[PDB]
Amino acid sequence: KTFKQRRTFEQRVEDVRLIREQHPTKIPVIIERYKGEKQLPVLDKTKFLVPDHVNMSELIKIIRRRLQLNANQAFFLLVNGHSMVSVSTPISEVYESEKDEDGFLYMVYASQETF
Ligand SMILES: Cc1nsc(N(C)CC(N)=O)c1C#N
Ligand SMILES: [Cl-]
Repeated sequence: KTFKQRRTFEQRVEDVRLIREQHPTKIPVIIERYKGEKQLPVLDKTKFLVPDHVNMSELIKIIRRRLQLNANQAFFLLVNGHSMVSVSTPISEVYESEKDEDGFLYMVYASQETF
């Protein structure tokens, strides 16, 4: 079901290396709904190429737009399994500290803070 379950470690590593070659200014992001999630819809895709200058606050706005949320629906985004310390950090900086060993940046969203 999950991205990591669908693709071999070798396949995930090779895909990140191709994004490096073909979209060298983009961060490779996996964005998945919490397996428990009742309220929020599923995204149309899993793998996103994020411009490396956008900060986490803007990425949250981007995902809220893509999910077509309204103003009062709650949305919580985990990065690398945990809460974001700050939304002001450029994703280039978040990537260097929070990247997976495969080279993807993993995010999960839910309508509750309690995942
Ligand atoms: C480490 C690394 N990052 S990008 C890359 N490319 C372009 C593909 C490849 N497998 O040669 C490598 C390697 N090595
Ligand atoms: Cl690019």
